[PDB]
Amino acid sequence: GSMITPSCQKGYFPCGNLTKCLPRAFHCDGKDDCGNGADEENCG
Ligand SMILES: [Ca+2]
Repeated sequence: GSMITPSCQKGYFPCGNLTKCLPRAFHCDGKDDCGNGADEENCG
């Protein structure tokens, strides 16, 4: 049993597993926003 949850609010979202939070505009901007390989998703 493993039910992990995020640690961010509003349009912002947690950097996958990291403790970083990206803006809502991150949604398909043009390039990486996090740097770990998580925010890249949600854009193909
Ligand atoms: Ca991105």
